[PDB]
Amino acid sequence: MKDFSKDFLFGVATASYQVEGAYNEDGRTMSIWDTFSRQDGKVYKSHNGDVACDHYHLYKDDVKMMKDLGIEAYRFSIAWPRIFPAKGQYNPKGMDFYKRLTDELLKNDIKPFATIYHWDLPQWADDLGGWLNREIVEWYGEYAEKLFSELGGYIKNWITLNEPWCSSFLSYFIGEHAPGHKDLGEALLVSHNLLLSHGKAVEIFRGLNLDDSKIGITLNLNEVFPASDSDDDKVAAQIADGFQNRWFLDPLFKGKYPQDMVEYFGKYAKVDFINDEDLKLISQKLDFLGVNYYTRAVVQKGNDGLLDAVQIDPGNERTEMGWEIYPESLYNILMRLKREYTYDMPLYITENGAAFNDVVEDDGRVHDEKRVEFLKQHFKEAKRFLNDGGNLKGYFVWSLMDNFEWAHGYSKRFGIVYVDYETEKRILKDSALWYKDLISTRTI
Ligand code: NA
Ligand code: NA
Ligand code: NA
Repeated sequence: MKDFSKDFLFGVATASYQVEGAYNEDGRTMSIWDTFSRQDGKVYKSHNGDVACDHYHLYKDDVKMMKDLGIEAYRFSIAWPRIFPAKGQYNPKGMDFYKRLTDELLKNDIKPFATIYHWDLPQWADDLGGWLNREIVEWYGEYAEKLFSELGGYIKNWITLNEPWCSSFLSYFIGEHAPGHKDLGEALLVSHNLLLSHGKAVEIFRGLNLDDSKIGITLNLNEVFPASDSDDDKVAAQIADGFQNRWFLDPLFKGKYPQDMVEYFGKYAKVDFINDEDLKLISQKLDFLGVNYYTRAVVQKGNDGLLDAVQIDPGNERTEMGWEIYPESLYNILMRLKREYTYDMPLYITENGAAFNDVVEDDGRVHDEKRVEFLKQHFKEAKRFLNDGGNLKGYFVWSLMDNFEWAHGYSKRFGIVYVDYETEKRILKDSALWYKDLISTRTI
């Protein structure tokens, strides 16, 4: 038979600011990431996404490249600053790009999966307070409603937000991502307004009753292991798990923030944004959950400070991000969702992949055998989850191509296709050739 059914979706994923370029063309105005990458010290070597992979101009070649690999589904994001470059000011020229992109996908038998928000908030919205201003729920709803109405005939699979943990905690508490604040109370409120905005889009979507169309959200999830069996490390792992995973899983799928984290965060910041009406909107039923999985964490108790767990190096192989290669946690997280949160609801892996030190050798090839083995190990866990009764509907490799990796700039390469940025040439890596064979044979 087939390890992966004919209906299982083998996909690849990108995001608008990471690949498109054309940052000032056809009416697009700045996003928070255009602004952030221009602030000294925020992004590696002051890299930015002015040009990136030039996918805005090269999309037809890129779709042909996906067709020739046999890609069945393509996850991309839609740039809010192209669609509403000013508050309340719709830009048809921006919408026209996503129509010609998705028309090209459909004509090449590739199913579009569209992420509505993948971090490129319009600068005009941030200047009005951004995700800290509860009015953003209405601005985001207007934006999502316009996408559903204009693109509903092109796109049948919608993702409201990508990785709200990054847009809240990494952007407003840790400060690594745009807009780069460092205040726990802000990050908590932002996390709530993100989830409420997701809820507004789901409410709008259900009211439109679009035929054969599905909506979900994408979360980056990990698995947290205590470094030892001590009570100290058990509490440390519980906090780390609540910080990364349960803070978003619980309001979405239980209609309640995790009470141990509410009490823990409440010692350090306000948690008064919580109320019944908002949690009802936040927890509306979804059609699927998208899982972004990369690695686990092994943690031991720190200094009893705020979120200060010591990161333990268990001595195993890692990527160029420093992330442990630990494929069993993909299976463990999918099973955890099946047993604790999503039950029989469809799951997609909406990102999994790895950054390695890729070089084009004298033969013109990129022999990225570490990425081949990485993807092989993780697709084997996906197969094991399926064979154990898990409802996995597809798997999107991060990424189709090397691109702008946020605060790391272009210094981390995640593609199965190599991009020579000087010429914008695409070179299939050995991982792409391996993936092409997996899709064709459906055997691993
Ligand atoms: Na860009
Ligand atoms: Na810059
Ligand atoms: Na749901």
